[PDB]
Amino acid sequence: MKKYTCTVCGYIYNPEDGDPDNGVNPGTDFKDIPDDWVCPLCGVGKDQFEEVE
Repeated sequence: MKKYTCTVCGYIYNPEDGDPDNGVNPGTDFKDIPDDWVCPLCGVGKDQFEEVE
């Protein structure tokens, strides 16, 4: 699974770690994160994230 980066602040979503404190379990692909989730550091929405190739 690919990492995604917040293009506003630089936070990296790593699917191996998830974001469990906000209900995103380890192993969750970015696309499957509920679409009301926001960056845990700066608070912007999923639409400001981009796939890390």
